[PDB]
Amino acid sequence: ASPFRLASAGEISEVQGILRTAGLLGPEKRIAYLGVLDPARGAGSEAEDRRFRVFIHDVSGARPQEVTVSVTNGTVISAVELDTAATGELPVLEEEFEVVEQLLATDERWLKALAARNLDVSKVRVAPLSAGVFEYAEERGRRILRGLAFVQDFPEDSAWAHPVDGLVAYVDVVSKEVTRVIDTGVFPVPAEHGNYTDPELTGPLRTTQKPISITQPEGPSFTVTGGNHIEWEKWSLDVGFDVREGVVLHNIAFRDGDRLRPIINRASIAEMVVPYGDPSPIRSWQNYFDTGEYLVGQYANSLELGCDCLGDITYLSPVISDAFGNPREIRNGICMHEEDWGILAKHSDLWSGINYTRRNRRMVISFFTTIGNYDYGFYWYLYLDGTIEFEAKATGVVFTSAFPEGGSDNISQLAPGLGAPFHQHIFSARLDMAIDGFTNRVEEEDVVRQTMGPGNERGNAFSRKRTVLTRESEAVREADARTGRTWIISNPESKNRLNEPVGYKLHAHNQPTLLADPGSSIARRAAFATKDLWVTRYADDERYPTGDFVNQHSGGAGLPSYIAQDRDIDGQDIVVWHTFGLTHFPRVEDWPIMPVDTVGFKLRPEGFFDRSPVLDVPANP
Amino acid sequence: ASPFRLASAGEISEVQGILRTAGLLGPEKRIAYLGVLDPARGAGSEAEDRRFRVFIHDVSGARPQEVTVSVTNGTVISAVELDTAATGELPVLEEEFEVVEQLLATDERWLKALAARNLDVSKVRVAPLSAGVFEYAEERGRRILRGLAFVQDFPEDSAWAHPVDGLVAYVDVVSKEVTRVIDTGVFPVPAEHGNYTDPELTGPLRTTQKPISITQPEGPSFTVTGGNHIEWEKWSLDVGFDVREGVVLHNIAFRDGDRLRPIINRASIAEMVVPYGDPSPIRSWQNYFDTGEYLVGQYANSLELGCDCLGDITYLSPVISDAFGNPREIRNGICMHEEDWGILAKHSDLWSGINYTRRNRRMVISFFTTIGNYDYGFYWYLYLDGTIEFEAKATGVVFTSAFPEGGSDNISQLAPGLGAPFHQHIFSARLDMAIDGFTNRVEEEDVVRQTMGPGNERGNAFSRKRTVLTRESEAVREADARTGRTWIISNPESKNRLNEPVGYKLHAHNQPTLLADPGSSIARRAAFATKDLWVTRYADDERYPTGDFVNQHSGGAGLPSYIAQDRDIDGQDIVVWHTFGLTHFPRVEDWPIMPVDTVGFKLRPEGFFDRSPVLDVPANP
Ligand SMILES: [Cu+2]
Ligand SMILES: [Cu+2]
Ligand code: NA
Ligand code: NA
Repeated sequence: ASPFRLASAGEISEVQGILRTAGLLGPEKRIAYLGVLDPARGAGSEAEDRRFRVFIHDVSGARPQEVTVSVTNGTVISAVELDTAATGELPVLEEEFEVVEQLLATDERWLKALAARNLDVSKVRVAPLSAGVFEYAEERGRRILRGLAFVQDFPEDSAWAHPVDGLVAYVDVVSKEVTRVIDTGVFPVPAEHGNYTDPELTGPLRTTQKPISITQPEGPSFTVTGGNHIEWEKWSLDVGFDVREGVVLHNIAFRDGDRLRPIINRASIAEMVVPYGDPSPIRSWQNYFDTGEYLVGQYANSLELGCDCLGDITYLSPVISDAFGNPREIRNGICMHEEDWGILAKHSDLWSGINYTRRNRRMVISFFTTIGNYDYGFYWYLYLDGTIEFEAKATGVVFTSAFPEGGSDNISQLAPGLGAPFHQHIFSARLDMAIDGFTNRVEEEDVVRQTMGPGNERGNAFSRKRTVLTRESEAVREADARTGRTWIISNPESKNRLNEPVGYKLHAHNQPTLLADPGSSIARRAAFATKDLWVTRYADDERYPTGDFVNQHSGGAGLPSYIAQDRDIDGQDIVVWHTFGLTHFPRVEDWPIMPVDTVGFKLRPEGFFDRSPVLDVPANP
Repeated sequence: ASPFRLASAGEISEVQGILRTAGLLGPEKRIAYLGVLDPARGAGSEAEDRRFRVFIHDVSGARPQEVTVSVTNGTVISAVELDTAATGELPVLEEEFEVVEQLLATDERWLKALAARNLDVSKVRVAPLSAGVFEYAEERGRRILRGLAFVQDFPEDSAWAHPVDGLVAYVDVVSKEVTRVIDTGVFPVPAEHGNYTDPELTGPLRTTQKPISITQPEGPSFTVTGGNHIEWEKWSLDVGFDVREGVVLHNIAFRDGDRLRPIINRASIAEMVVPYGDPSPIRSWQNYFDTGEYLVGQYANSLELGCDCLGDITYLSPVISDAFGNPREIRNGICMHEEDWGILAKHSDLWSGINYTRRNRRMVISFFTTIGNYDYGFYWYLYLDGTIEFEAKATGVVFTSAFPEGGSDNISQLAPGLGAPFHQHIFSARLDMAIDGFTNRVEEEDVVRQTMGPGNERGNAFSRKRTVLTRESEAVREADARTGRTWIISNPESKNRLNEPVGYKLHAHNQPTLLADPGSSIARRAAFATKDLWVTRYADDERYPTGDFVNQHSGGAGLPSYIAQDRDIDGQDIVVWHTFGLTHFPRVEDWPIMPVDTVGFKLRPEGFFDRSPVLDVPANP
């Protein structure tokens, strides 16, 4: 069967068994990451070796281990002890989140700070947040979470409406010690509630919305075979799932007549970073890498039919490992369906008398994740005409603070006394390209303005220019919306019928990239987010733009170290890393629950096909 | 009844009668433009005076006239003779398009050019195109069209596949004279056909697409009263139609509790320009202003249910005048429906245990127009959360040329010997703002990066800055995607509950603007297209960014002359003019019929509301 098939409960139980038998999974051990490894480049002699990569944490303080396991042969391949003070800590465990509030509740410094605010400790929730790397030398080599407090007036109250500003604590979650409690002063706790299901806030619900029924009376046009292989309207792909990256698309290819033509070997969101722009000591450390530090797949929602996914939905229910190696199913974690997408092509020709209209549609593959106050949707779209699009949907409840009485240059006021610090949500798409095969190159395409003069006497001409990126050292590129800058991924050895190299064009949204000072800690750890486009030469171990162990790593790992190798990328197996993000200055309308905002990118064919690939679409029924 | 109601067949017949009785519409006269005038600013003492503006052409060569007519009182208000050599020619008449091919067919120079190419004149179609203003002094004061030739091998053949390059003719359509025929040389006529309904090209049609049924079992959630007044999900607006601008939105307002709050007084696409970037003498003159020169509303398609508009559709059938003053109905010219739009807001809260999901939807108002080879869709979207969005969809058949044998820097090759010149499609949105009333101002908002240092020791802070545009002379603005530049329209005298001015934010796509040399003819006539944003003080006669008479006008009219008045726009009745466009380097995939590409803009509330306006949306049925 397919080596790209989803992990099954049996494979995960068998990994647990192999590890136990090898002496690697005793009672002090916890699995912080488990995922299948992709087949090797040809080296994997077809056959089949289902290999799994495991990060094992030790709750007694011993060194963690990276282990690779073969479940086909039931053996441990390698087990390396990690020096986390050098190469970074493991991802946060779910059980460590719950520990922060409990420890703080019995710490004299925390209780004193709460008493000075006349707050009941049984009503104070603590958001446990990743720690980053700053000036505290005692944290190097230690698993640290930081806590910010919110008041919950009653169990169904939205705590985010009641931030306790001026207060932050740092917690060692392995030795279970409170290392620091910082109290810069008392701020009023905002009193208005933010309960968006309370009739007192919502008013009477609308009665004016009539139903929209979307049905497919003959079922959907896509087929699913082998659990996760999709065929739809000439597209072919495998839908993977990884506890860290979430949904991963493999082997995206398009059937152009008789031949299956590869386009993208692997597509994923390989990292995301959420940096905050509030210089207050209470929050100036606040950054999370939701993918690399928390593992966004682990927090995927079960998606409800008619609510989260409307229409004729096919579901995938991926299996991940819990902290002890037992399989855990995310029921209805992935939604797949096709959607009408308006007009595809249209022309009414006067001379021929032919009127022609065809409708477009797209395949949708999506999942949603929730981490704390944030909710992120990840949407991959495939269109009839060969376009591939990614869209992130950001929603949830904004992270709050007090609003200072004299105003602020870095915080929005949402309600009396209630602030929302400025922040970004930045994503890194990793696109292991395979445009008609693995010999690919990237060109930067700019519009070129021409001057009125000889050969252009009316001053109307304009053109474009393409610059080939030949080595990694020249392949760190910035957007330029004003010159219409795009990037083309082409195959110099595969030509269309016009004898031009086949290609795909990447259209970015040209949003601002990382705003932090280039000397900041976050600029070093999130270096990928400072540029719009990176191209690297493929390597099996270069998976994430931040490195493998993002939690509490000092920085520089990942992309800036990969590109220092200065490898040849001109007609080679290459990987495109695209940074794109939202800059969020929260508005009153984002409160008390925020409407979705979106960002993404798209790839459109650029002389990939010999003519329009949608000539054979029939007239609408 | 509403003074914003659509013109009726009776009103148009009555305009015809008034003009006839006044001696203004005899047999030598033709109506080149007819449209209702909007109610005056308060000055219109409610009551009702339905006034119509008429451009009357004279086919005997006498001077044309601008006439304003009151159909309520059955009188002519004013009739002015136009000096078209000074102020521009009238819009092209449909009957003048048909004249170009007929005249050329009996001209010895044209027949000689066709004979030298072994072409049969009965198979040569001539695209009649607007002329612009260049070096030919004989054209000043004359109605000129230029013709480019295409070969049609048989009546149902797509002529666009067979351009006759090296040949162009100029025609005086009033005296019916061929002024010039230019033959720069013989080019092979591309032989491959481009017939996208021919089974030989399409192959067997797909059988894999299963139906998508979109129904509203209880009917739609919007109501239509008075012919064209829409109420939908707290939105209120009137849908107008103008033969020049096409669909016009009036009185866009949102019901926020008890009060109806204005947002936009009038929204339209007030001009569009399609400049070509090929420096060949055969085409370097090629620019059209489809709105101002051709009148895009006049060429609106009748939209077929299930093909052009899918779902539960409500139709409007606008009435326009033909060239003699008879009413002509565009049946099913406007489609209106609501569409599901995925998730609106979502949060699963761990501390409260509440899981919350709400679905979004949008109201869609659209029309399609066809001029020659081009087909343009105009889409206005209203969303539950207060967002307003415009989207243009460009499709049709690309305008073609020969592909030169040595290559070209300004033309794409689509097929053997077949070129497609580079061009842009640029739109001007005119937004007569009324944010909570008519005292509005515009601010330019830029992201501000901050340096690591005192008060920002971790180097994470970032902020933003808003610059008020106080006079027209400072209100010609350029995009800056890198600093996240947007524009806020606010009402300094209307505050939200946080005592901040209410506002709306304009989010542009930041595509390139007009690429032509600033000294070119098109840069002067399409000056609006050289900048992303203009703000003017409202005036009843400042309707179009190019002026009233765009056909063969020398330039400088419209926006650059309006803003020279340097009026106060700080808390005044203002109008926002946003330029946005597509730069089209045609691809092989655009041939032989092109998939839709899109561009547009959106406005999102920015502290307009006191909290999220969609708290009262119910859970999905
Ligand atoms: Cu945000
Ligand atoms: Cu185009
Ligand atoms: Na690759
Ligand atoms: Na206004």
